[PDB]
Amino acid sequence: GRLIYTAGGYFRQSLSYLEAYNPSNGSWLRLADLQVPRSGLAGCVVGGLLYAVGGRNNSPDGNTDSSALDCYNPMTNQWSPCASMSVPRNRIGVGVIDGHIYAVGGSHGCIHHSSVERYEPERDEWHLVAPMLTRRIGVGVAVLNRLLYAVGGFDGTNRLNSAECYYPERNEWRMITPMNTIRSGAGVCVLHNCIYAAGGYDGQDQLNSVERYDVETETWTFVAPMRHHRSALGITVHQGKIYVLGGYDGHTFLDSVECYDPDSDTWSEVTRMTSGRSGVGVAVTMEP
Ligand SMILES: CCC[C@@H]1CCCCN1C(=O)c1cccc(-c2cccc(-n3ncc(C(=O)O)c3[C@@H]3C[C@H]3c3cn(C)nn3)c2)c1
Ligand SMILES: [Cl-]
Repeated sequence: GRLIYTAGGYFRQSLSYLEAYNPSNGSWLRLADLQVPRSGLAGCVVGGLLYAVGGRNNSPDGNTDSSALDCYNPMTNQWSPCASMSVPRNRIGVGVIDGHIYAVGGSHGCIHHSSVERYEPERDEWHLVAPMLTRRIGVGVAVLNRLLYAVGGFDGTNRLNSAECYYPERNEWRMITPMNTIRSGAGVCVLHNCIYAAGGYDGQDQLNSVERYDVETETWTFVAPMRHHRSALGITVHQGKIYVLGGYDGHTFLDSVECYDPDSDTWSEVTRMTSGRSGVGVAVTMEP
């Protein structure tokens, strides 16, 4: 059985929680806290290990952007530090290709990064790769057919509908078709042949809309909207369904977890997180 792991997040201050949800029975398990509270991070998995990447510790005693990479082993219930990134990256996006972690964009104070770097677990080393064509924080990242996509975000001045693709063997970014909606702090994932962008902030409102990019047609199509408007949501895929976790709706730090069934084009409520929060990192791996 595989669990949906939610790491960190924000309610009043940045959080250290690691909790795991089991779709097979509705249960939540609280696991070992992150060593350092963080929101605006990303989660990913490589080799059955959960990684927490970037973020920011928003705390009453100071706000510190994170260049940290930390590894959680479900077999031991222990977090271990890895090599830090070249730069702090709050409101980060990440994607995994060929067992390597790409860290994309994010902020360091008023610096909005276009830079991108790649982590190799076997060497515990980060190396920079070609930068994006656009500065993006709150960037959605996903991987399809061993290509890396950076979707929407905030460039320092404007929220973006634009998106771009990284071609690893050319070390090159190229724009793709823009979304039909400006989205910053959306949830972005892959399902089947499509990149999905769910929710986010358009500069005026938190969004419930959802659209998907078919790489074969190079077009974006809206699907059913989520039941809750949400920015700074966590998103992942478990057994062919998209799950979205928490976020912010202009009013509440959501505990809502919803899931999308692509065959029925429907969202449904599945569970509540143990407490409302935004800016989590989420990924899926084996039970502890
Ligand atoms: C730190 C509290 C303030 C924060 C931002 C305003 C709404 C409340 N709050 C959060 O709950 C929160 C906390 C921690 C992290 C994140 C977090 C995570 C990942 C991406 C982003 N991100 N990257 C770009 C943008 C943007 O503004 O363009 C965003 C903000 C989410 C977008 C938003 C703005 N507003 C009014 N509502 N939503 C933010 C959020
Ligand atoms: Cl923040």
